[PDB]
Amino acid sequence: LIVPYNLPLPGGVVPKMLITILGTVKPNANRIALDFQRGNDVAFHFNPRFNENNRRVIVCNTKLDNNWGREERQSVFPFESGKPFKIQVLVEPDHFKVAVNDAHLLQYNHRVKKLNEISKLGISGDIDLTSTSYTMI
Ligand SMILES: OC[C@H]1O[C@@H](O[C@H]2[C@H](O)[C@@H](O)[C@@H](O)O[C@@H]2CO)[C@H](O)[C@@H](O)[C@H]1O
Repeated sequence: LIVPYNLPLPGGVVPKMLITILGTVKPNANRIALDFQRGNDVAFHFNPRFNENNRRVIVCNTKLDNNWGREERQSVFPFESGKPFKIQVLVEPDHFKVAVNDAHLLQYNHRVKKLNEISKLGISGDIDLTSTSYTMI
């Protein structure tokens, strides 16, 4: 699986949908990013950063055409350079729930409300990708 990886969501996203990504962070990793795209927009951007002025952070946000909105920043950061990881996204009616290695990490309230239009996930950054899977209910 070559990264940047596009994972089609031809059904769009639906409540109860579960996306599971398995991989390994490369050595000396700078960033990871998951990008749920709807048309000209990024409905949900999940962006671990290994070094922003000597703190790890995960930045979350939504892009509407060329403009990023209000940043949500979170410090819980389970990833490590060289190490295997599992990221699970569960879609709920009012938010995306994100768990990393079987422990809950954050939730991100939908800003793009037409879930069925979110037709792709992009997986990029400093990772080897092993598998993807989702469940479309
Ligand atoms: O909000 C997610 C996007 O952030 C962008 O960088 C922001 C940066 O985090 C903030 O501190 C300030 O400098 O504005 C930057 C430009 O919007 C990234 O460029 C983009 O890729 C997203 O991760």
